[PDB]
Amino acid sequence: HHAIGYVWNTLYGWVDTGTGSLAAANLTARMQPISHHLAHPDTKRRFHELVCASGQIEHLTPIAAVAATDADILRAHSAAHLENMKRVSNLPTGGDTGDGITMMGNGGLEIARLSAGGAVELTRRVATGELSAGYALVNPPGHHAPHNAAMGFCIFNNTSVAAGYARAVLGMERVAILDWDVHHGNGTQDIWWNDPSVLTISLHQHLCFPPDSGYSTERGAGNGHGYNINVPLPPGSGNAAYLHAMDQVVLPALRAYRPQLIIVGSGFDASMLDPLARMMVTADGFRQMARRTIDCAADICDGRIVFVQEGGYSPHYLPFCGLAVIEELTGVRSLPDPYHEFLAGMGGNTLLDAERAAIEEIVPLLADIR
Amino acid sequence: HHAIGYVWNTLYGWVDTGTGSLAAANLTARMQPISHHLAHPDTKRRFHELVCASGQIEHLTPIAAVAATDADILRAHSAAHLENMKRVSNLPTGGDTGDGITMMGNGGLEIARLSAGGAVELTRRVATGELSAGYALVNPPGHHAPHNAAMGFCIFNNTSVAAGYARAVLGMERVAILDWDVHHGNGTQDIWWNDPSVLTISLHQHLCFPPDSGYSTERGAGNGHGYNINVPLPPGSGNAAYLHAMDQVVLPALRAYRPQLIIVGSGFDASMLDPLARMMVTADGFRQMARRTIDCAADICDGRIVFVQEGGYSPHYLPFCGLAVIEELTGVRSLPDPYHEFLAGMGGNTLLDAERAAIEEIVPLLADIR
Amino acid sequence: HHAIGYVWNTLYGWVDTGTGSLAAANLTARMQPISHHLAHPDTKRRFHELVCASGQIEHLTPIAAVAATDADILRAHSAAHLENMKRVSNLPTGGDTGDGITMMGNGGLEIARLSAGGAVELTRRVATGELSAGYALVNPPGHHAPHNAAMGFCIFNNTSVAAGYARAVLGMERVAILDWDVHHGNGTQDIWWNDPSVLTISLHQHLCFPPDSGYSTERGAGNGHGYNINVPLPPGSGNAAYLHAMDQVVLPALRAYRPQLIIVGSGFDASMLDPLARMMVTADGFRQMARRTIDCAADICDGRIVFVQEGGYSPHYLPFCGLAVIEELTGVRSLPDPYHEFLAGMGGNTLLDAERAAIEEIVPLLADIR
Amino acid sequence: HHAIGYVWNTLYGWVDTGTGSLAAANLTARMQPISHHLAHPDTKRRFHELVCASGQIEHLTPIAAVAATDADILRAHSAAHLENMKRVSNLPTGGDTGDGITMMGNGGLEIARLSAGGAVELTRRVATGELSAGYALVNPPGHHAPHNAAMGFCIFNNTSVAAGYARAVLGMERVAILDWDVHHGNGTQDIWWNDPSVLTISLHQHLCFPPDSGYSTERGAGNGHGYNINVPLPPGSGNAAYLHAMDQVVLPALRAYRPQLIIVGSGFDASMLDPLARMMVTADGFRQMARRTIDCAADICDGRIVFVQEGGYSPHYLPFCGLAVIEELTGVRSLPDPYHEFLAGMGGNTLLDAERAAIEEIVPLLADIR
Ligand SMILES: Cc1nn(C)c(C)c1/N=N/c1ccc(/C=C/C(=O)NO)cc1
Ligand SMILES: Cc1nn(C)c(C)c1/N=N/c1ccc(/C=C/C(=O)NO)cc1
Ligand SMILES: Cc1nn(C)c(C)c1/N=N/c1ccc(/C=C/C(=O)NO)cc1
Ligand SMILES: Cc1nn(C)c(C)c1/N=N/c1ccc(/C=C/C(=O)NO)cc1
Ligand SMILES: [K+]
Ligand SMILES: [K+]
Ligand SMILES: [K+]
Ligand SMILES: [K+]
Ligand SMILES: [K+]
Ligand SMILES: [K+]
Ligand SMILES: [K+]
Ligand SMILES: [K+]
Ligand SMILES: [Zn+2]
Ligand SMILES: [Zn+2]
Ligand SMILES: [Zn+2]
Ligand SMILES: [Zn+2]
Repeated sequence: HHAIGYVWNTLYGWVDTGTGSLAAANLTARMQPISHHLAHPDTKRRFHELVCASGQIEHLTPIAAVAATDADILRAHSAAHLENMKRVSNLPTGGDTGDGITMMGNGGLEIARLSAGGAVELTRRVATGELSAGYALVNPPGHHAPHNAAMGFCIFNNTSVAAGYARAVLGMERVAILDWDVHHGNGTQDIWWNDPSVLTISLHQHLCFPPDSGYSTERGAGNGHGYNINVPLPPGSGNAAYLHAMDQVVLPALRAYRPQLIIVGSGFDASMLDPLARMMVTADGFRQMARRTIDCAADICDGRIVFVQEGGYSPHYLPFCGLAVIEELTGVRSLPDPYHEFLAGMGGNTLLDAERAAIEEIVPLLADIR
Repeated sequence: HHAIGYVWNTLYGWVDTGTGSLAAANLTARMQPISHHLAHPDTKRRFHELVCASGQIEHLTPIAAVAATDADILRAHSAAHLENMKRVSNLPTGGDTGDGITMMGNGGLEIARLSAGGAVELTRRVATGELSAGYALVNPPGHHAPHNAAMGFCIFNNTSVAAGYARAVLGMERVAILDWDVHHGNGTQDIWWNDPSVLTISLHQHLCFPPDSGYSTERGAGNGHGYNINVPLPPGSGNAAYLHAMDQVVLPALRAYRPQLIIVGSGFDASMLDPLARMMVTADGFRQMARRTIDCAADICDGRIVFVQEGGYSPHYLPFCGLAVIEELTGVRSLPDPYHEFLAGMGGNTLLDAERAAIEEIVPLLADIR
Repeated sequence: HHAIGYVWNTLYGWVDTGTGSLAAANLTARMQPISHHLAHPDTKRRFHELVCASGQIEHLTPIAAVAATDADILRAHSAAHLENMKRVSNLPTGGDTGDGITMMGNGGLEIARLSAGGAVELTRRVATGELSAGYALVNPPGHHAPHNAAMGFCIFNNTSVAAGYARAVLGMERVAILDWDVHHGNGTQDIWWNDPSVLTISLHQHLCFPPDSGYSTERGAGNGHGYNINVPLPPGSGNAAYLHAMDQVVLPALRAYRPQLIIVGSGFDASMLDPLARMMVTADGFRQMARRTIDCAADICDGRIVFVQEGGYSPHYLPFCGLAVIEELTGVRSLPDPYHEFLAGMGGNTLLDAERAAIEEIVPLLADIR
Repeated sequence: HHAIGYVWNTLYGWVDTGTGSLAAANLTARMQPISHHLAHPDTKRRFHELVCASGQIEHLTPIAAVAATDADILRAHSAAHLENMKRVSNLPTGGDTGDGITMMGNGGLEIARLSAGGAVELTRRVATGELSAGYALVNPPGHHAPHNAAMGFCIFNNTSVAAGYARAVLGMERVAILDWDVHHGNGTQDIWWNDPSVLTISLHQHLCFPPDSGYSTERGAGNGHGYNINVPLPPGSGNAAYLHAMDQVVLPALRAYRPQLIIVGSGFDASMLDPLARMMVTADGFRQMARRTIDCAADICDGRIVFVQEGGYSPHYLPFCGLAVIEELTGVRSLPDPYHEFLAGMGGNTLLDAERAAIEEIVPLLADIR
């Protein structure tokens, strides 16, 4: 069976990231206002528009997002957090979600629900066999939000809401979340820390964000011990490092675990041109990562694979990274990466000793995935 | 003596970088138009506005840019190149300067002259002793433009026009250009390739831009052999690498050479948040680099040091990198880097073996600087 | 029958309006570059996104644009004009279409075809009875482009291509084009000047654009004499003037003519907040204009009415003006105009003597519509 | 004597107008966020940059803004209002100043002081005879702010702070404020309502903003009765109406009153391309208005005239309207209005009966100015 779901909702493009760069604009600090916050929604909107203008949309089955219910959110998060998000969204303007950085407008909860709900909807339709696989191009992102908070531009942990749904509603015994956003998926790690029924894997730049998080020694606890896998990589890591990590750690971990569904936290902030990390992945790197993961799903869980958008901050280049992943799902490879030659000469295509050793640190942990 | 020159001209902020991201927008390639090209002038304008709003401007002596004459430009470039820039600027709209990327509007030559002329003016006033040092916050940048072309957003090689002026007009026997823009200063290298009277030093990310350029083996030719020094560094290099390069190579090179004037090609594209390179320098790193270089000038050439803006593409963070350099010139350290704590945990502050070895490759070349 | 067609194509939002305000940026004239040209595609894209986010899209039947063929374009335009547009679009960076203002990128002809083609495809589906009515939210606009040229941001005359198709392909004897864009539809007037089989009506601000065009004395020629109707209105005209014009001139003209299809050139540049005209129409005014025209179509041509987007330059307010028209097509009135109270106190709601007299100048021309 | 003062402060360009269009962005109302609020500071910054790039700055004497003190503000406003602005600015992310529209960031009071202070500092230097006249290009604007509130984007009433200073500190008996911003100067009217020592004149579009304000019957009270003059004009009024108003009402009022200083509230929102009003004034119209008013000052108060920026919302055209006024102060007429021919054919250059009659309503009030 072949039918590829695609979720975009207009409101994903309407997320109000404010007038600051990262934190808010700040006169006393002389942080001048700017039109486009680093996380501004235009970056992901440009990905969507390229999906359409490239003609990939003709090969996709558009899937409507359905708002995550309170019950949906509560499988990933605390009632206190949900209540707090209702509270801040109910406030006449809106407010600070808690961390002095992640902000939500009046009614911004509507978009957070549609983002988590997009992941849930696609998960449902893939799990049932209506669809063979899909891509949920959601916004706001999810992977930093732990059980009890919003964090790092993330209100709810979209992939964990989807996993929680696959577990509780669809009765899946084993789900895997593979997160290749360049930042550590600390939220996802936190949510499933004590839980072996969701294998949580994060490839990331070591200590990029959050600080003091994502070490290889963070392995879960209790019955969940061994079912969280962090793959911290050095700044400057490129396609060779990322593919070595896939071949040596990620794919073996998935094969050992035998998930019934694979959810990919699909960020493109590891790209060669991203401002918010120092990695060197190209569109062709993301293509190969996607191909490998989709083929793994075909081998072990009847092709059941759901990509969910996480971060990525190059409005110029992210659309082509994203499109490459979409093309691997559809099998219609109809547009070149126009940056390919320009970026290919910059490097990242040789596995450096330091990169190899960082990856090899994780291989002995594979034996504890029962 | 203490009086610090500062050059900003309104037109530096009016450079038309077009509607593309890097190359032009391109419908057949599905490269969607965007408001801010990567090189858009707002990044450097925000630096200027911070110089003003921080109160640093009160400690600076504002210096008017004076348009570089044909004679000024001809000390760095060919008559053919100048003529070609007149031609493309004279064209009813403007056009492609030659490389399919570096574009100039009708009348855009006016800004190119004022940019090179800003560097010249400041060089004159520092060399005479009217000023002790300065910063020319110019735009468009210069260091990629070789003798016979425009390249990499550079129309004229501003620091080489300034050096050419110090040589031919002021009669200096020895000038040094230290380029710490993250990209290789191939233009500057080309211009002075056969010439020992201008020592050309470039610290850069190896093969970032241009491709196949900036190797340690590129050392000049003829009488100039030994008077070009490339310090290619690996992606991910941070403050520890950059300061080791300063201490082991740059400062010893300058001391060996005994220039009568130091010109710094001062880019901030090595910053932790730059999209166009993969380096990890913070505002505090640039501060220490500037402090070291200014102190070296004080020791060897009566404090005669002229900073000239090159690249840097983070409108968020570049202003604070720049301000740190301005503060080292003025000695008035009145504003924190508000990103300091956020970026300090990401790393780059330990000298990695690979970084150390890349730097040590250049140390044996120091003996050939007579 | 009730089924409402809606045409949006991603590329409508990708039209490259450049870096100028109206004409190009110009250094010698000191016209500083700006991110958003007055005609920037975001204004119409925001209308589309509101159609979606409001939930109106759920009550619409989305219709794919199909590229206008050469044969389609030739029913409205000269082979020389078509050839010239192919030429300018084929040029490496595109070029000037002829008038020193209307520019097209490399491949920009693709968007011009999809814009005219969107109008054609909706016309076909309404005429055939598949749909009862629709709105083609196209870009670039059309009504300034006469038979032999591009003009006023218009490459092809979309409504005249659609009328030409209804005439030649669908065999309609009588088609009406009602143009309420605030600028004179000089292109449409020119194309059908000698032709009584397309009644052309233009309500506009007198002499707003083009200059020296849109006088009441411009009435067609030969067999077409009496089948062009200009309704020039004074600056400051609001809802009362526009509705008086509809009731006294427009609707009687349509009833006299008995078209088999009504095409509306639907601009919103007559809005209270438009920079490019001085009129005072509110979303409620456009609503009433749309209601009247749709009801007229129901009375005289079996409800066959096709709206085709023309101008409008308020990204803030145009979406609400547009949405009001969409709501009158769907009959689902689910969102208020949030500017209603703010704009309603500004006036325009009383028929001034000068406005009344301007309208009454046209009423004696109604008797010559046979 | 001839020396023309000019006030620009970097922070005038840093006013955070937020992410809405006019009111804040609003998800439930489906008011999508936008990069440039209507009142965004770029419009005035572009005027400043044109003053520089045109070379007018070379003929001006740059004057540093000095922050308005509490004592300065209290000559125009209540202690409650000042205290409230301190409060809202002291709040962690700032807040709503009272009217649900006029917002101020944390520390935004700094800019409000520098704006009122810029007007004061220029007034001082002109009154004292150091300067003959000047232009204070301030932001935020002032004329809507009455004694006890912020309103219509205005935190403090800059011209009334300057008048209060001329009265109390410089001991002037009679000051005139002439406000040609297109909106009614209700704040200024309120502040001096009972006071004959400040003649307050407002030319505006009738009922544009505020609603139900600016009628000819609003004439002051007590000893101030007859010393407030409103000239409400109809939508569509252009150069002919504005110049007739100057010749019939404004200039005679000033001659009758014999002020010792004229302060002009200089908005350009009456321009032909402004989104926030429906008037037809061109740069040449503003030029003639400025020429007349400066010549009047020369005749009656030793040339003592201070222009203070109010509104204006066309980033495209406002700079040229502003430059024309600057050119009349300097007497150096070195740049054309590049929109002149394009806008001159649109009209406004004939005095319509309705415009004439609106103006003539005010002429009998001239006899009560003693
Ligand atoms: C802390 C802190 N303090 N300040 C002052 C600032 C400006 C801080 N940055 N927070 C950040 C910055 C970036 C991210 C990116 C997340 C992502 O891409 N996820 O996948 C998250 C949080
Ligand atoms: C080649 C090529 N081909 N294409 C298609 C593209 C998009 C190309 N990029 N060119 C570039 C890109 C970046 C720079 C930065 C320079 C700098 O920061 N200097 O200090 C220069 C040239
Ligand atoms: C001519 C000319 N010459 N110059 C110098 C300039 C600045 C010119 N304006 N061109 C324009 C300006 C506006 C429109 C609006 C069209 C619309 O809304 N259509 O319905 C069209 C052409
Ligand atoms: C009230 C209100 N309510 N609502 C709902 C809205 C959208 C409101 N507009 N406020 C405004 C709108 C424009 C101005 C222009 C001022 C200027 O040019 N000064 O000279 C001031 C206030
Ligand atoms: K787990
Ligand atoms: K990750
Ligand atoms: K050399
Ligand atoms: K360099
Ligand atoms: K006709
Ligand atoms: K019209
Ligand atoms: K008064
Ligand atoms: K006024
Ligand atoms: Zn991320
Ligand atoms: Zn660079
Ligand atoms: Zn129009
Ligand atoms: Zn105003």
